[PDB]
Amino acid sequence: TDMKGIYSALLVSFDKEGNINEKGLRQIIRHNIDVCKVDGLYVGGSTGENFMLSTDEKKRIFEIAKDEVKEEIKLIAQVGSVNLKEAVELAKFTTDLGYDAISAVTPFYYKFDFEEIKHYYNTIINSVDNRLIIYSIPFLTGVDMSLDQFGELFENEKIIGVKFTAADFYLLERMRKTFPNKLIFAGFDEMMLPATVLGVDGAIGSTFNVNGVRARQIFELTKNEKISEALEVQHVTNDLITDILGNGLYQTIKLLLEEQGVEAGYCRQPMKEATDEMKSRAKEIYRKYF
Amino acid sequence: DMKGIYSALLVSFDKEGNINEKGLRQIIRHNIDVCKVDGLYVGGSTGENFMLSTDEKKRIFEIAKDEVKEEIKLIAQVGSVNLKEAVELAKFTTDLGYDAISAVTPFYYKFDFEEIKHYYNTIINSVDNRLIIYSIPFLTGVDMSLDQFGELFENEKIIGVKFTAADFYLLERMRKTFPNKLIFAGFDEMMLPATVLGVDGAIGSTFNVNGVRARQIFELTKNEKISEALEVQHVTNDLITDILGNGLYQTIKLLLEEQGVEAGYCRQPMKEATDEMKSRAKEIYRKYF
Amino acid sequence: TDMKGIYSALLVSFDKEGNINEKGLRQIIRHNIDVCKVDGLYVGGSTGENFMLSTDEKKRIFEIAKDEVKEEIKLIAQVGSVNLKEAVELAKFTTDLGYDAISAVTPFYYKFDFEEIKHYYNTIINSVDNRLIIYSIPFLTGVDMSLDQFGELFENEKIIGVKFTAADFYLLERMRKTFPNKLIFAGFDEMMLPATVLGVDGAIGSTFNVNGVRARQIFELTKNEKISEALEVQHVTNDLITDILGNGLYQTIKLLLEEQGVEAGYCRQPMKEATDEMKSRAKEIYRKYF
Amino acid sequence: TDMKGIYSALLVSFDKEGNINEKGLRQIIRHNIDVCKVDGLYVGGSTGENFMLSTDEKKRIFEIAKDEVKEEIKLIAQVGSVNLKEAVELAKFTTDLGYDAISAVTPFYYKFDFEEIKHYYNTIINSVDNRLIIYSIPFLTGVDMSLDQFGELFENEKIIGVKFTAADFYLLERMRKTFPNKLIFAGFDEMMLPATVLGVDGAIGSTFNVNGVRARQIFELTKNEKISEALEVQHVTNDLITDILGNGLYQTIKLLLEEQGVEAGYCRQPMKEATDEMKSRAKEIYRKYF
Ligand SMILES: CC(=O)N[C@H](C=O)[C@@H](O)[C@H](O)[C@H](O)CO
Repeated sequence: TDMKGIYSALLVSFDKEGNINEKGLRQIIRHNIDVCKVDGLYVGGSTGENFMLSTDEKKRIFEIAKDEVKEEIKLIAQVGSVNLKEAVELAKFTTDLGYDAISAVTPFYYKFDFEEIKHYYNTIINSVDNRLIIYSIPFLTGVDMSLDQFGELFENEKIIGVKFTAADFYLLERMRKTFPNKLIFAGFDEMMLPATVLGVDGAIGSTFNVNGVRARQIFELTKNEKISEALEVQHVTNDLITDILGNGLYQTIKLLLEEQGVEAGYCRQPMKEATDEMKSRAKEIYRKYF
Repeated sequence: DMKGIYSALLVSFDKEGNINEKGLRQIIRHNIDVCKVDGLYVGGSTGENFMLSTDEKKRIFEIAKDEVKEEIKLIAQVGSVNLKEAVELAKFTTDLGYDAISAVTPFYYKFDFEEIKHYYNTIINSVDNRLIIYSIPFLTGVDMSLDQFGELFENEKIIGVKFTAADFYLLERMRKTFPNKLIFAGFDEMMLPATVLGVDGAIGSTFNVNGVRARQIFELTKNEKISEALEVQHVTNDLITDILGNGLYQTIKLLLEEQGVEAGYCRQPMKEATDEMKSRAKEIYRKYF
Repeated sequence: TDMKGIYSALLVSFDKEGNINEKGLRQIIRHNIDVCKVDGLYVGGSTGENFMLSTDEKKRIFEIAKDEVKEEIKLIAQVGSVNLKEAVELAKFTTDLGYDAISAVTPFYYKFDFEEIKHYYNTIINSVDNRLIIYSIPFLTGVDMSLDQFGELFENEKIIGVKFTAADFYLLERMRKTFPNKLIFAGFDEMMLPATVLGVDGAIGSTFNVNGVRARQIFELTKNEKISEALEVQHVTNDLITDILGNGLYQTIKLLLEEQGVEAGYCRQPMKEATDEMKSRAKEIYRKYF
Repeated sequence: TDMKGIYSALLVSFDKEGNINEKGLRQIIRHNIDVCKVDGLYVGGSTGENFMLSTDEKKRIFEIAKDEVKEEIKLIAQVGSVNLKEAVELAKFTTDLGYDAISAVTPFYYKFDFEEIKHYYNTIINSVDNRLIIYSIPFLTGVDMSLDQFGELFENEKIIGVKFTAADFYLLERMRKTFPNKLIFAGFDEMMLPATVLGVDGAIGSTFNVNGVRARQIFELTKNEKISEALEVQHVTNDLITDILGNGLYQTIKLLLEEQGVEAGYCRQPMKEATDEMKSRAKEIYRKYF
């Protein structure tokens, strides 16, 4: 399966008790496919509140997404974890479900050296008949890998690409040039335009759950070299992202979906519950950009 | 009373990464009988806690309690990015008889102060126990202020904090401002300066093998024998430096193995000790023990 | 004078004793005008090793630059430093010499709050009849200005722009959209293409002293929407920048200039004199990209 | 001259326009000697606002300090800066004046490596018949050298010590143990007690300009192992430092001096001036601790 394209980092619906709301999750999935019209879904990433869930919950979500999607669009499973045993188990689980590729965040919390990180990735991908995408996001893990390290990881032909969610466009350009045969995904929604001109093969973002159409436009307009128009869409997109971040990122995106009849529900505690003020702000945000 | 020296309990894992109960019980016995610490801090970073499944975490808590019984004090670190898991673990360890629980600041996601406060309140209000705050900016990237620490202490069931910041200015301020809260030093290599500033004890990974020297540092300081305490800290830091340069958790386990304690391996992706690491560990053992 | 365009952050020539080489300095200047074809020069910047020079040396440099350039190209004078009195004196000196605009880096070393930084800029520009460009460079200063703070500075109609040398494209995009009437200069040579797509009004770079032609191609191809081409020029540019950084930034740029027929000379101590290995490496870099 | 003990990082008095106020400087000096009774003065440091001054001004201050002090107490001259040429010049000037030792901060702004930092220190000390103390400042310069390099620097027998103005107590302890034959000075006023417990040979602080008596008590009492007694003094001193820090460090220390008849004058812009409110607050601090 060709993995290039726009992927929404799937959000998950939870009830007030923190339990998964399958009805709501399937509505979020339907929204992304039918309305946002994205090329695929990145399941189990940060946006899905993955690291706040139990292994059983992660697996349940993986099942629901595969089931609801069927074979309509591509699916990437983020199976990374500080627990390498769990990562391998999730890798096998998602591979057996039929996910088109897997992805793994660099092991965090503890301070692993490159030899250990390489062991982590190889152990995961060598345990399954699938393809792996490296997930960096130095912003949250604190793990900043160099070009030569990535080059050593890319040694493995099953490690087909990387999701770069760092603000280093120098390294991004260097990776594009050095690894012309690997896939490079942008993970920073508010910087999609400058990433696309550097040659990324697609994008994976949390805001695509509600802004998938514009996000696709920024990408396609740039590939068509209509930079002026692409910039304008990025400007509008960033006005939206700025308002969302100021009102609480995940809570606001979920409230935007609720406005459209998608029961995205609550966020997992300790992520705060939306106040009446955040709710009112969400409505104004919706009226301004949708 | 919870004051004193606590070893952040290391766990014995085998080649496959599985818990080795026999080895774990030997590590516990070594800490009590040889290191002579006042208690164990179970489920912390040192125990490789965050690389484990909830089931394994629970087994370790039960084994530790069973082996220790009432011999020394026990604090269970139940913190997690998964608040539901933390609550389950807080209840489980409270039912087991743990003297207190502790919780690292939720990490990975960037939670604001309001959310961190809810996190802590949710955990301790769920059980009939007492809570110690675990603040480790070095691994989590979260550093609070004196004012914030104050709002948290509004919950009477939060009785203290494990300090792991190199900011002794903050430590000095907190000691005088909250003389009724427990403050634990979490940086083995800076135990002496922490003790002179009033910490009520220490929680460290190196005490698994260096508990006697750790106690001397603490007690000498309390008795104003600062010069002698500094010398013990010098030798202790020579050891800590060798261990850090040779692989922290792996080397402590090798040092225990040298004494017949089956401490075993660390869970992958933490590397297995190479031959060079094993040889170095023998040199280290000969020089400091 | 319209200040849009490509500016070379002028390097200065020094002998082995660390004394200014006037002929060399004039050759660098002439090289930028006649060979690099830049729109102007940014004099007194970090690249000119400004902060390692005495106030009198700074003045001689400003005089030589103006005398040599005359009116052929535009001139921007960086007059900032930790010493404000010196800054105000230099703003006067350069304004009287006829510099088209002045620039001022955020005061560093000490931790000045925003009010102090704001007064620093107003004091400087209000002291003369000129226009000022802000110079952030958070990479070497540690000062991180927010969008709102930039808005406070831009209140002064004489503060016409900013040299953005921080790799935060989110803030850059926000700046472009929020201040459409101000000039925004890119200060990251290795990220020229992505910055240009975000609408910058030009670029001020240290590598333009030897790579002015490609820099212009990147900027112009981009403005013409020929992105595939721009990316290829940026790839070669970054291969060069990568080699330069690995061999010693300033030393290698001067050695490259030497190979271009310019007596760039030595860097001032404690910046190391190029070793034999560095010298043969610089010549390899020369044969490779020039 | 043995250089152990308490040293006030000499504050400098300036007039409205920022020019040196020699009458105020000599009064500050006399205060440090006669009232604070310090072991010596550290001239040309950050506290002296040195890095906001020109070479000529730095020279005048060194002359003023030497002339006013005569031989009553020890003097250390900080001659470091980004410009090595100025450093050597000041090292010679100061040695001719009879300063007991010189000090040099690690060159900042630019990102120098160890080899260059080494050449910098050796060049300075090999040029004069004096002794050198290394100045770190990891907080303002961002230079955090390791134990192995410091060891290399100390290979030169005329490099007698180092000034630790960073709370890294692990490195401090390592330095003490590794170099029992070198001097180590604590540069963090609020943590001089735990630093003394770790074996420092003295302290260099900005608050000693007005709190030299308590500072000496803390140092000596801790040296004598009278911890509980040293702690009592540290309790009050840190309450004092907290009030000073909250009202404006340099401004408040100068206001506390004025309360005692010392015309400490202004601070050098862009540093904010002392307001009526800061004056009122400083008066309360004065009544509470003096
Ligand atoms: C190892 C290193 O520090 N850099 C890598 C080159 O080898 C790449 O990441 C690029 O050179 C990059 O520009 C700097 O990291």
